[PDB]
Amino acid sequence: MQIFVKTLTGKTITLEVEPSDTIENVKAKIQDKEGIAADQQRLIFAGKQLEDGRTLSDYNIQKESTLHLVLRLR
Ligand SMILES: [Zn+2]
Ligand SMILES: [Zn+2]
Ligand SMILES: [Zn+2]
Repeated sequence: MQIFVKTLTGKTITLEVEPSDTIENVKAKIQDKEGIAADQQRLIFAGKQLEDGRTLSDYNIQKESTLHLVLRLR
């Protein structure tokens, strides 16, 4: 499926993922796309904070869903 990731700079990233791809897998893809370390990434979907070890389907994230990227710089 295809999902979108909106960032703090206003950009919209398009990613190709499988239903069971983990949040950590998605962060790795975002790191390649935007050059933002995966360990500093925090994703949100429908007001839910997404956990690294869970999958997209675990959060009912479907085709064309929009996720938000926020950061943790410590
Ligand atoms: Zn596969
Ligand atoms: Zn994958
Ligand atoms: Zn939103």
